[PDB]
This record gives sequence, C-alpha cells and structure tokens, in this order.
Amino acid sequence: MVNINHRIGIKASPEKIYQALTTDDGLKKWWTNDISGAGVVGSTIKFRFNGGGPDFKVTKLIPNKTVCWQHAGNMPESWMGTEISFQLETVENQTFVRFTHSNWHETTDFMAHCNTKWAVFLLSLKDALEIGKG
Amino acid sequence: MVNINHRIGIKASPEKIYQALTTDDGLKKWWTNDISGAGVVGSTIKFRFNGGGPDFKVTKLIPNKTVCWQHAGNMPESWMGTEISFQLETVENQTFVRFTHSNWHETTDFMAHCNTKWAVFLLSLKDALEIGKG
Repeated sequence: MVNINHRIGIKASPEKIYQALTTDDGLKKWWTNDISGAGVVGSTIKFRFNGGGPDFKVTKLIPNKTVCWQHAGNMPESWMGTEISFQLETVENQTFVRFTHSNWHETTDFMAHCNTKWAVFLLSLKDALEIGKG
Repeated sequence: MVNINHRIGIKASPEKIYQALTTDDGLKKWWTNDISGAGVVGSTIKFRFNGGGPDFKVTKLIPNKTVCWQHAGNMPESWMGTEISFQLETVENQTFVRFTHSNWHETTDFMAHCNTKWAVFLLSLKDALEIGKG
C-alpha cells in the first residue's frame, strides 16, 4: 500500500515534543482549539474543528519517543484500518522528527491534501517549540 | 515508480503564481537569494544556496497555468531522469495549486526530506502572494 513520510528537525527536548502531542494543553496549541481526551493506550483522543474533527485511538506509547495511533470513527473500513506513527530520535543538539501516515489504497484527492497539511503542522510544531511563534 | 503530490489553495491570480515562478524577481523571493536564468523551454534555471543549489531545465511552459521541468546536473541517472510538474487551476475566487514531484525509485532519506520541504515552500508561496509575509 501507499504511505506518506515527513521529516523535520526541531531544536527541542524529546520530552517537550512528546508531552506537547500527548496533552490537551499542548494539542490545543498545535492542532486546533477544541480537543479532548489525550489519555493512554486504549483511549481515544478527540479533535474538533469546522470541517471534520478526527478521532485518534492510542495504540502505543513510548516515553519521550515513539507514539502510534489508529483512526477511529464511522469512516469506511479503509480509513478505520489506517494507522499513523510518530517517531523521535535525538540528533546532536536537537531532536529529529519522523512522521509516517500510512495505509493509502490509491492516489485519491485526500492523499495530496493530507500530505501538504502534515508538513505545515510540523513546521508549526517546530516554530512553537523553538521560538514560541505558535 | 513512486511520486510525491502536494496541493494548496492560493488566493491569487494564476498570472501572479506563474510569473513568480518563472522570473528571477519572483524566484529570488520564493526559493533562495542567488538565482539565475529563468528563461524559456530548453534553457536551464540555476538555483544557488548553501547545501546544494539545484539546476532545473525547462521542458514545458503554459501561459498562466502549467509549468514542467526536469532535473539537470552531474547527478546519478535516476536523478537526471527526474521530472517535476506544476499545475494551476482556477477555483471560484482563488487559484488551486497542484504540485507533483515524481520519479522516485525507493523510499530513501531524500524522499521524506523533499516531501516536507515542498509543502513549506508552497505555504511560503501562499502567504507571500496573499499577504506579502514572504
């Protein structure tokens, strides 16, 4: 199947990136305004915004490193079986981010749309953590 | 083979986007500082920056719409045979951008790196044209 890979260096502690993306306080700055959940493996993280707030079920948590989750909701099976991985690795004086959004059937409209969006959110994650522009 | 697709809406005339990416004055604001060429089909556009300024040979030009080019230089054949397409289509009160960077052999490090970068440059293209933040 087709997968989407993004990569970005961020000058911030793996702890900062991890917590930011595993807490409501961090996520409400990153993704959107209305966000609930942000619990542990087995639980569901609820995102809400105008257009279609996604729901993400937590499948794996590694302290200050790798986080992985699977899409949840009433979407077609192909979307329900979609998994997403977020890996961290410390490089020199910064933390290198490796994001993977996998499980694509074919080159549909959603693919390119999400592909671009993901990198923009990463850029925001970078500037927010490094400077505080977010 | 593997290809990379990005998509972004920009509230600006197809003429503005076209010219910006076909003139030195526009490119020197978009991509990097030191840029030369920006000629017609058959010619080579020269980008220069610290890390590896690319050279892009123009293969097709459509007025205020589709621009396509092919990588040039002393890179391996797989890179020399790499082509890139930039399509425009007017949607409602704005212009919709469709960017394709194709000709990837395998999921190497360069793939994810370029993938993320492309979306960032598009975002910059958007804010510059709409507001003037660039």
